[PDB]
Amino acid sequence: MPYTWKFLGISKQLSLENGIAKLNQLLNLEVDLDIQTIRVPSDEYIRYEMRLDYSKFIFLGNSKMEVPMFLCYCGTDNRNEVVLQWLKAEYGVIMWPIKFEQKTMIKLADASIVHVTKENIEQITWFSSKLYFEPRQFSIEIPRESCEGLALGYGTMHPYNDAIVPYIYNETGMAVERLPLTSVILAGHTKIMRESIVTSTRSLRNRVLAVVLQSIQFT
Repeated sequence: MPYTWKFLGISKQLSLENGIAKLNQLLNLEVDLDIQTIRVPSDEYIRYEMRLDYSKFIFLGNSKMEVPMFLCYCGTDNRNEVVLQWLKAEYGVIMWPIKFEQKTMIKLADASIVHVTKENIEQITWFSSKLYFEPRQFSIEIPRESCEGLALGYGTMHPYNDAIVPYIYNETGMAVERLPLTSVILAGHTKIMRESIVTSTRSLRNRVLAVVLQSIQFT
């Protein structure tokens, strides 16, 4: 699974359109910038995407929220740090690494598979689900099919939190909420850890970005 994403909170909402030419002349490249207003049914976000020349930056902003924006990136390129420092210098923002608490990791898991269609209908792309724990180590795995049945047995928009985790407690006596979760793995799709997210394709779901931005809010 090729793409490891890191996350930085940003102290101010940035309009990258305004600063981009400076970044181009600094890197000697013509950076590709894409700007999209997105809606995540439940609010509305501004999403920037930035491709250099496998190095990629994604930004999610919301004017209504106290922490208005964060960015994430993937790739191991030398120039990632150039972009970060450039951001700090050009905009005087304060940027900090984001770490996901356990409850957040479960939400990110839900956000990775759940989505809503045009006619406002819940859909879920199910994958085999592995939870790792480190008290020395062990893991529990639920194949795709039982996930799917367990979920349709329930009402959803939070299948891991409303179906899978309770089914685990109710059928095995293991309380996921009481154990030291280290990662959630959705086979062929995504790996959610405390300090990063790994993906199989070169992007993160919009709902996942939304959940990140909401998790870094101060109270």
